[PDB]
Amino acid sequence: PRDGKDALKLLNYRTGDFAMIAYFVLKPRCLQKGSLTIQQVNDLLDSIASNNSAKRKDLIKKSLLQLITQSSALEQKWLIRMIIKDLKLGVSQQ
DNA sequence: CTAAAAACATTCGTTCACGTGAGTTCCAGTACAAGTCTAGTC
Repeated sequence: PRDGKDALKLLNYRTGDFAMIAYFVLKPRCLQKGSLTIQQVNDLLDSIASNNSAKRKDLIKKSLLQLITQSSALEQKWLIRMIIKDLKLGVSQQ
């Protein structure tokens, strides 16, 4: 719902990072075991980037839908963090 | 020549000064993670 609690939590995240909110929202609404390998995720991200550079959003939506439906809550959280490019783990690049 | 007094020798308990080993805990240093780096218009 547009006015539902989940929508308000997702949109109003004080622009507790967005990844945690998405994980909490999707925890009772997604599967428990995914089936997407690293190669498939890389291919989907490559398609998303190539389509963004080509100014096409329908296929981006399709790829995101596939990722959402073929992933669990933790996988979705990590994918969101990767897309935002803010993967924090306590260990630096070095 | 003998007795009294002074001096010396050894032992014992106590206190003080230092040195040295061992066990426990605190702390100052060092390593690392993360954020920031100018401000605006179109």
